[PDB]
Amino acid sequence: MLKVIQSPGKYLQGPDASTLFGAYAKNLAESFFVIADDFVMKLAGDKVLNGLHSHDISLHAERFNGECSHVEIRRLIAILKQHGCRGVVGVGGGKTLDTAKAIGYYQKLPVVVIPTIASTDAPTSALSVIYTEAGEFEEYLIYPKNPDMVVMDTAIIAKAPVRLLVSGMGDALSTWFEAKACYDARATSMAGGQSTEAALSLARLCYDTLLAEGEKARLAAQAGVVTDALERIIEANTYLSGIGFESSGLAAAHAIHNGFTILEECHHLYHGEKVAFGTLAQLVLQNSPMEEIETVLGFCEKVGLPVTLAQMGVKEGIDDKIAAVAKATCAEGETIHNMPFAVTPEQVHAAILTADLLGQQWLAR
Amino acid sequence: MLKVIQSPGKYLQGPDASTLFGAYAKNLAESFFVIADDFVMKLAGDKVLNGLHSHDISLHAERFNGECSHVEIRRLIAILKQHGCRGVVGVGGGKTLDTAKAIGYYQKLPVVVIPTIASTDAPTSALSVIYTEAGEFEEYLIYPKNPDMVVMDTAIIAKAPVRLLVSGMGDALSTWFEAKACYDARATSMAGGQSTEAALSLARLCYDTLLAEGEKARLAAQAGVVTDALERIIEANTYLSGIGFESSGLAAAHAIHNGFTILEECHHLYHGEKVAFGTLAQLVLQNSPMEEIETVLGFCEKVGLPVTLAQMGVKEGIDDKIAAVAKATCAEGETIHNMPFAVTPEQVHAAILTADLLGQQWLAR
Amino acid sequence: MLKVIQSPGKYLQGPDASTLFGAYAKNLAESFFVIADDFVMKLAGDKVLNGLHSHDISLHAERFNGECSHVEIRRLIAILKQHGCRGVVGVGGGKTLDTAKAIGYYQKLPVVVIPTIASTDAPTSALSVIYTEAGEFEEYLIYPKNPDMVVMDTAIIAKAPVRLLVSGMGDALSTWFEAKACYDARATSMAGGQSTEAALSLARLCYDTLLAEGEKARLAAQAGVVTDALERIIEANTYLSGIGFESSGLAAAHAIHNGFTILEECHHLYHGEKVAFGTLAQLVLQNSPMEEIETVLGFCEKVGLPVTLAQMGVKEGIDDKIAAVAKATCAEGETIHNMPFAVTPEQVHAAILTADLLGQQWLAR
Amino acid sequence: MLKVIQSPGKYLQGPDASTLFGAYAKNLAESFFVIADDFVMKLAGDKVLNGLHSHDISLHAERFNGECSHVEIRRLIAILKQHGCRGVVGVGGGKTLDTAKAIGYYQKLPVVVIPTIASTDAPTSALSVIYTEAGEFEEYLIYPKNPDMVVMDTAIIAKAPVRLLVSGMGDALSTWFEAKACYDARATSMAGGQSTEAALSLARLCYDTLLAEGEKARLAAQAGVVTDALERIIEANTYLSGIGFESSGLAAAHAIHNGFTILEECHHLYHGEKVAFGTLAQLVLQNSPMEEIETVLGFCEKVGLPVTLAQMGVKEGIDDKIAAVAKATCAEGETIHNMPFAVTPEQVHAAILTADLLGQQWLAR
Amino acid sequence: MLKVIQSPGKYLQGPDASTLFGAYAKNLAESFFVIADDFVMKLAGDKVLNGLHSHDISLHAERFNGECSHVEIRRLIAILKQHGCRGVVGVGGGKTLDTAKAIGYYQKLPVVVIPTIASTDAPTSALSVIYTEAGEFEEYLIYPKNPDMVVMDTAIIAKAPVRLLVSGMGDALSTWFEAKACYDARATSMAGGQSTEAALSLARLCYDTLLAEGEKARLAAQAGVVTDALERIIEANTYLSGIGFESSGLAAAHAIHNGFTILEECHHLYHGEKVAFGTLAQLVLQNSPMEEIETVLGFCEKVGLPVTLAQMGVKEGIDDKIAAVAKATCAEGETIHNMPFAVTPEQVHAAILTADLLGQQWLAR
Ligand SMILES: [Zn+2]
Ligand SMILES: [Zn+2]
Ligand SMILES: [Zn+2]
Ligand SMILES: [Zn+2]
Ligand SMILES: [Zn+2]
Repeated sequence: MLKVIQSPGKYLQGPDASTLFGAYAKNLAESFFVIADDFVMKLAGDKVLNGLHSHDISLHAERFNGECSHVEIRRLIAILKQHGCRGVVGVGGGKTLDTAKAIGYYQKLPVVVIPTIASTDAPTSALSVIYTEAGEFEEYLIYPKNPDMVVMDTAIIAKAPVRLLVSGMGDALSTWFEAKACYDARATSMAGGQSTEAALSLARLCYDTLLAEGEKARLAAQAGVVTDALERIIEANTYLSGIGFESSGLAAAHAIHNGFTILEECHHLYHGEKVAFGTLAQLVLQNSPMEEIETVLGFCEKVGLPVTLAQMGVKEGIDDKIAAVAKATCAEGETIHNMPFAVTPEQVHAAILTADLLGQQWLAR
Repeated sequence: MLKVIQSPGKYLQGPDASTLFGAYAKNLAESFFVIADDFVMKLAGDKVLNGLHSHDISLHAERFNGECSHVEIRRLIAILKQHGCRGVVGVGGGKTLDTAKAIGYYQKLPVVVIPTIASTDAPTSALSVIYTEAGEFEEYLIYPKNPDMVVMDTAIIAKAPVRLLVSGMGDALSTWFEAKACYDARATSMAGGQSTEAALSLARLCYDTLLAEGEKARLAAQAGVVTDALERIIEANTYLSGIGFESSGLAAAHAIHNGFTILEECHHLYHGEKVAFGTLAQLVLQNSPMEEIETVLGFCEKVGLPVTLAQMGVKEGIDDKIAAVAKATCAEGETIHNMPFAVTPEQVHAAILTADLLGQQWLAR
Repeated sequence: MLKVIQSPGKYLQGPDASTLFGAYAKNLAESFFVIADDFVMKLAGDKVLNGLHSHDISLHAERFNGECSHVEIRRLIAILKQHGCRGVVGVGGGKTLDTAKAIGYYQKLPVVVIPTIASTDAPTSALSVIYTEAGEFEEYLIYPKNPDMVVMDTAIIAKAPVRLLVSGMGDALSTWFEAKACYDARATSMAGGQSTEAALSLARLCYDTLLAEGEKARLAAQAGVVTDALERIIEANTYLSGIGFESSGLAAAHAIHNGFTILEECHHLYHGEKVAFGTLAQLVLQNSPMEEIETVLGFCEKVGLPVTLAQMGVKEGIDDKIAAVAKATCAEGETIHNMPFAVTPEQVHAAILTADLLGQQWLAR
Repeated sequence: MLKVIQSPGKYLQGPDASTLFGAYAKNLAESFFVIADDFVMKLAGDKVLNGLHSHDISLHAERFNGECSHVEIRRLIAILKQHGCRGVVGVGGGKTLDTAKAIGYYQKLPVVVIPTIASTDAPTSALSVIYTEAGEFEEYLIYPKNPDMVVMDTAIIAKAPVRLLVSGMGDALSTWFEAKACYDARATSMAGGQSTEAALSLARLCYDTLLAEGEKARLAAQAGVVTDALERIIEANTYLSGIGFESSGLAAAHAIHNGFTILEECHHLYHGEKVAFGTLAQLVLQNSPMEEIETVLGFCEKVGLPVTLAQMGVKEGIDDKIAAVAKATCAEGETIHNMPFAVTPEQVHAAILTADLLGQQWLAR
Repeated sequence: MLKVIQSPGKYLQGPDASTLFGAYAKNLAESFFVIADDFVMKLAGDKVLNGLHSHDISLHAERFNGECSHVEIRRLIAILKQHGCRGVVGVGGGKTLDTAKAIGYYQKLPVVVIPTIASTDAPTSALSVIYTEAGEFEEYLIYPKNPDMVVMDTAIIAKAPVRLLVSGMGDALSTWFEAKACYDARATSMAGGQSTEAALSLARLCYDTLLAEGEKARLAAQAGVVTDALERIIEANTYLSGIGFESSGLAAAHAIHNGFTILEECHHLYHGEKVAFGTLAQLVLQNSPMEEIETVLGFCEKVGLPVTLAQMGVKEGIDDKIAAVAKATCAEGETIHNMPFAVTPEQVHAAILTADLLGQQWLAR
């Protein structure tokens, strides 16, 4: 088999990156179609447009309705065509960025993504999560190409609610364990082959960076301020975790996250918070040693990530609900079959319940 | 002298093992005489019979009265003869399994033992503990042959009361210390010679597995569920501890257990719980270092095993009762004379009292 | 998803074990059919018969023609039937012992094997290598049952040519690496399921024992004498390696050994010598680190095992011959498909040639 | 300079040693003059006499008035002469044993000392502490010869009040630090020269034994019972500490002990308890590292030895009283001048006050 | 079950110790009977007499005939009686010192031993090796009492042939291994009981001192000069090894030494040289790890001690001669039965031959 790794063409990160990226963007296209929701358009949109203008780039800004749907994509494409813009910029959260990727794909245009929050590792991926207009999940669009640019303005990201950065560390904490499980399993990644050592090494660096820098970063983020620990964690959360999942692989943790979406009590939790618990379930599943379980429990408690079912809103009917979560986890096509051993709905149910009891004892010690 | 190790022919372990063992059983005999108490016959008996039938094996199931006595053996043998069954299956607890071994021995038939609980290391041994009909101990029957098969259905074992699995870890915790004491003493085992390195290595693996996996297993067992930590502990409790005691040796811990049976206050405690304290007494007896005493104390407290006389129901008249326990420990034929130094009833009394004080201080720290 | 481990009922080892095993044999049967070639019958046959007689066991000794063939089995069975003997004893090398196993299987009788040489790990297995009368390989007979007894007289084994004990260490050196490769691959063993920790632990102990004791044992064996290092190595070579391969698994090393039997220049080499080189090829195949390659190279050179193609008699036409060896290694049903990654005839050819170059450089340093 | 080490001829230790030492005593003399106070004469005197009689040794037992004075020595000598006894046995505490040494010295007779308590390291020394009849210290008599026998019956010693054994560990804890300070200083010992490595090594073993065995011993002593930890601590307290101080050297700790005898508030404390604090003062004096101070503080707190002035009864007028203790410590002839650096009454005052503050903080943490 | 340690009253060591010991000797007796051979009487006798005279001690010097025989003892006693001397001094080698001990024993007098060579650990022991007038071994006289003084003049010892100091290190190298083997075996020592930790600790210090200081000392001894490495080795060779063997125990090494005295080819070797090889045989016998065998081989080669039979003069008829040496080693009453396992003449033969092969390979590497 071939080893494959993919990457966005360029990844930029630092103070004022949203006003400094024009130099590199100029070489991608002579004009850009910029999208954002109204909140983000007023916060960072006006600065981005002024900066792109200062490098002699023609722009048309347009409002995003808040959902990454096929209808919304086609509506914005129609406006893009009318103006004849040669690139696409997305500014804001996950749904905005994913819509910018789709527009770039269908129009064969270069894509710039400018996350204003560091809460997922989606920004670097050649992936969009497609929703209906009502907000229910529909499908995944996997693209041949990653975004041409990823721009992380850490002055803007620092001022976002601390909870979002913590959810980002929860999403990133899973990367080493799922990557390493795919590596041991010889499981294919989204890149299309086995893992390179490069991708797996960055998966591991992600994890060591969270342990080294996670707490120093969270406190800087709490204050609303930019330190080099936050810079390291933003890179961990975005570039290291992003290359890690796409080119090394997903496994149990993210399958269990998808299993938990069937319970409405978990809908108040962010993507990465559920993944943090799912990682803990994966550790019990692959029988990681106790001091490894304790470092992850210790990390999660310290930063504010859920280590028990109760912290995820599941308080009643546990046996039946976890059985249902376990079945949906092991559904055909799910990433849990990338584990290097046999997984059954019984053994995922087992892992989730034991993980919960490990987290209860830990919080009560 | 010769080095000797003995083993059951085959040891099977996993989910649904009680319905999957027919493939291997078919080669031992064309028909089987299956025994169990009424509780166990309804819980796991009907599945075992259906599974054996599916591999074309003729069966007659018969009720076990609950005591491993000579009278009960002879009653069941008489029924076995009437049906002409070519093998014996025991399903259930210690007394049921030991009766199946005796029947197999006296009739020269192959034996299958199917423990539904993982609370002792007896299942693999060529040993039966014989009782009177009233329930008083009578003698030990040591056989030339181990059971031909040992089948551990971990889905059934997981659902047993957690206390039984913990008592099993208490019985297993003694194996390394008594094995190693017989090895140092050059003391003969039940196998009939000195210890092989194989048997001693498995004795040590038993101990390291308890420390590594014991807590993760207990919580899975608490939830009623099967994890790979429980699988490791069930193997530790059954195969590793079983080969360990029979082919490496018993020593102080089990002699002290036998010493404690003279006190009626200890009759509510299970075999392995008393052995856990007896192991602690052996550590003080052989003067193991403090951090070794602390790892065992720490293990016992954490899982729920007695580290003090009070936790074993001995609250009054301590000096006189421990003196009597000390005398009965050093009785002729007891395994404490396998220690690599001189033991007297005074020095066992000493060890028990000091161990108690070590456990009090530990629980109060 | 069952874990399985199998074992011979009893394994005996020490000085004069061939004259002391009657105590345990008496409980298996009241009479024994003893087989050996003429060389072995005069060396150790007369002592074995006198010892069995001293424990009141009836015997008939019969001559073995030197080949483990279906014809030879049926000839000896016919004589066994005429005398009405209730057990089978084999004394001597691999072909004698394997014929005793077959006789025991087809007649449903207990089996005692008494290896006079410690050159393979076959003695404990439920396996016979069947040959034609001319000496060409025909098939494998895998039995449900292991030998009931394995008796290792280390006074007799010590006096055998040193080369045979060294070939035994070469066969045993492969056990950890193939076991561990099956464990990582989740590959089924001859026992019939996944590996227990017991079997894998003994596989590892085999390897550590060779490194610790291998040189001290070889020199004792050179002198013709019994030390406790030789006792440890005889156990490593027989019990530890035997449980290791049968219940943990075979993989690349033994498949490559089978690949080399197509070259007539290798026919002068013993089983375990070819396995030692095959293990080296497996290390390059699974990309073990250099320090691990160097410990194995260092061990092999020191004891006298081949680390280069030239030491195995392959001097000319290397590219074509190794290509043919590589194809036969990857034949359907071979144990190389138990590796935890994709193996092709190209990558086995690659590994063998690189291993050869590693061994040349090592010998010339 | 010469290196010198001295020792008692024989040191005996174990259960029932006071009734088993007759075999060795028989070779020293054909008759013995035995002394003890009335309490000790009834407790252990009658057994000792019966045991000496059983090895055919003539005896006269005589009462000791309780003080090691010149008057008492001369009174007992006069009675010894009247009976014509050829040896001397002392049974009991320090003052009894020291009087037996003096009698042996002045009469040129062999000496046996039988400590019934393990609270000082005096028993092995060629030293007697001479008092007036009223109980005030008078002088030291240093002898050319050590006791010919030292007999430690650990069954009798175990039953003594726990506080005495703890005071013995306090006296012994000083041995390594004062020995090592004399070794570094090249200071002469009572043996008469520099330290041998033997004596210094035993000084160090004393210290490591207290840390390893001190707590296990104290609890056995609390219960009134004999374990091998108590045996190790009795040897540490008596033989290891005894050879340590006499043949390696005393230094600051014991000088400070002598300094504290000027304060009447300290008269309720035993010799070794004051030495334990004096050792702590020596650590601050020689500027031992913090983790060394913490291991000694930790040891002292755990066993029950004073780490503060208040625990020694000094609660008021601290500055003036410690100044007076500091002057008396640095008096001409004191062992503090064996330190490897300049000591002044100011720097001993300093050390004592800082040590006190280290002990307060430690107890309050 | 008593622990016993014995010692000489005082041990002196340093430059000019033979002229400085009078201070301590004066307190033992008012006059001394001094013995030495003519060589030693002229070398160091005249200085010793002048020094004893300077402390006002009356002396009569008398010539020693060179053999420690009953006849020689009785001849010198008769002269001692005529002069009425109150003590005994021996100056010179082993036979002189042992005769001084016997004279002191039979006359009930104090003993001073002044070894002019550091080649054995006999000087401190309560032991004399008795010979016939012709020089054949007769018996051992074990005394109740050790020498009252042991005086080591390191200026005199330094000038002795280097070979003698090296033989002393060979005798001392065995002490830890035989002591530790008696400790593990719970074997009684010459002191009369089990080992104290003191005696075993000094046994170990002996061994660590040889490895640390042995080479630096040998070169100083080669030059004829006194360094502190030589002082450490003289103490190791005399005090540490002496307390080690007498109060901890002898085992295989010294039994094998006694076994080798039956071969006339070994009569040119000194006591300790044969013990060095015997220690190597003990390592193979107890199966010490390879790295430990290599440190001892490395030490022996470096200093000049035999590691092969050929270096001990055994070149021909090896099998038969080593068999005879093996039988005489295992004779009833020999110290090899203090090993913690079964020893047979076959397994000592085995160990000696394998040790030889280990030493050949080592010298040829
Ligand atoms: Zn994610
Ligand atoms: Zn048990
Ligand atoms: Zn093989
Ligand atoms: Zn003191
Ligand atoms: Zn010696």
